Amino acid sequence: EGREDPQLLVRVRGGQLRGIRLKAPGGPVSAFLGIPFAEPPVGSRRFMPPEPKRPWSGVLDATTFQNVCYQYVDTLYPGFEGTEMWNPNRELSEDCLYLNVWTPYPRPASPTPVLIWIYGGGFYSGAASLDVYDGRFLAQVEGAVLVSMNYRVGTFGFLALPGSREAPGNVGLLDQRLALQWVQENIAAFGGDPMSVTLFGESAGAASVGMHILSLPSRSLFHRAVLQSGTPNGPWATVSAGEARRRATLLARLVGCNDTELIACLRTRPAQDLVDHEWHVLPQESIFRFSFVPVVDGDFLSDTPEALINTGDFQDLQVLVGVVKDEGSYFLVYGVPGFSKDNESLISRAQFLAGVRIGVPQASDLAAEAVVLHYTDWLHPEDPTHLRDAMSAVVGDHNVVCPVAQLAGRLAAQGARVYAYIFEHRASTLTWPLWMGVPHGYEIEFIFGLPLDPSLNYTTEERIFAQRLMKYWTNFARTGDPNDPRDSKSPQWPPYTTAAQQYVSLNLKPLEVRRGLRAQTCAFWNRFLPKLLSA
Repeated sequence: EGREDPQLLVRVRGGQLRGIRLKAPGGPVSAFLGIPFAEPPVGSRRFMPPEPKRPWSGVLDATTFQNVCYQYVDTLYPGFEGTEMWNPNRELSEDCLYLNVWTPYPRPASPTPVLIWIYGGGFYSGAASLDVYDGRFLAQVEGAVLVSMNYRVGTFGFLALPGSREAPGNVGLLDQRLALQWVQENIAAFGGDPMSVTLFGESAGAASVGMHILSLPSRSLFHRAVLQSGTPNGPWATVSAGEARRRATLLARLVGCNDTELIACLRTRPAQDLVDHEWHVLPQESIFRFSFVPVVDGDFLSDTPEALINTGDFQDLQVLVGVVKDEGSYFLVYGVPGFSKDNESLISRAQFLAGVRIGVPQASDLAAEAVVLHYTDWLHPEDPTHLRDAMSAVVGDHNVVCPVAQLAGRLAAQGARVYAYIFEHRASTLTWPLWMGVPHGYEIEFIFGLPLDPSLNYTTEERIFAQRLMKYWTNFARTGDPNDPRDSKSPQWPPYTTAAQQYVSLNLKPLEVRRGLRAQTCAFWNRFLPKLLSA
């Protein structure tokens, strides 16, 4: 050193880092990008739990985002912003275990509450370097320390031969835990308070957060949690050991392959060969199902998430959970016949019946009959607009809204302080059609405060709204309470309770309190539907 910025040189347990001074709209922030937290999970290390990064010599350059974990790249709508924003924005590589830190400039003297972001992407995609996960605004406006990590997705992160030494499963979840441990040891070097760590994530990110709650060794690593449109419970976020074993063995066959000899062969295959056959191992034609997800191993997860939340002690737990207005709409264009971004997707009754089989791929004929019965409007059973919207509701309720209601109730009844929301504002900038409403993942840009960037063409009300949400989230991280103790007449956000079931709406209007999270409909999915599976 000698001639460089004093605020950009930090030491962590593994060596020295040089960061970068970035511009946020209201002033500068410090960013430390692509910090390695694990040994590169390559060669013989593929499918294995991550090993902590061995110390380095000299000053590591941390001024750019690192590799994105090897993954499927989406091709459904070539050129289209609505899909491309989720695509990898850095080189794909198995050498991808790096994390990022944003702090105020200059760094705070008094220790500051830490927010850790875990991205979604169905456990097959995602990256902490996407524009919608830009930590600069929360760092600058709210004085937060913000951390995000890459974790292995797809086969690399989740292929499992349960029981074996060489592919135990859930290793993507372990990548996340390693980063949480890295925050505990090192975040005070950046002015962060390791005793005030909040996890937040959206859709497999949310489900990820939920699994850290349910897994004891992760519980000591954080204090509060946010789950946006995602739960560890529900139909897509985990598979049984048997089901994981089956998908893993099948995928091996597809690429040319005693567990040891199997995995050893898999390790000789190029990454791209595994991505190429990833989608061919699902049991049924489906949407909102992903090939390689967390497995119930009797380790990371001691029992099913359903079981762990029924019988769990959550006395010391503060949790914020919610959903977007249209949870189901996004995935309909990925393989329900009739749906497209390019038209209004008015469908027939036949397409709806077919849609229900694809969207609830585990239903018997009788259970699918029940779904269809409940979601048909019997005044207008053949109306294309209702059928289109009902198909969206079926997917959203089954996969997100009802799992979230189930989780909120079981947490509240067992000690937890729970706050609940529904996000209802469709961004002025959205590129998806109007019929998709507010699709999942389109709250994220507001929480991270992108509208504060004048170059992005958000409206002024959207700028004020973004600030409102950043406040809710950072208040919650600080205190376990989204409300401001100061401002006391602007309507309060009540905790969600089994008794009253209150949650708030999030839009341009001030907070409105509501009761019952799709209560009638969720009784159908969460209480009745399991009984119908036992016939």
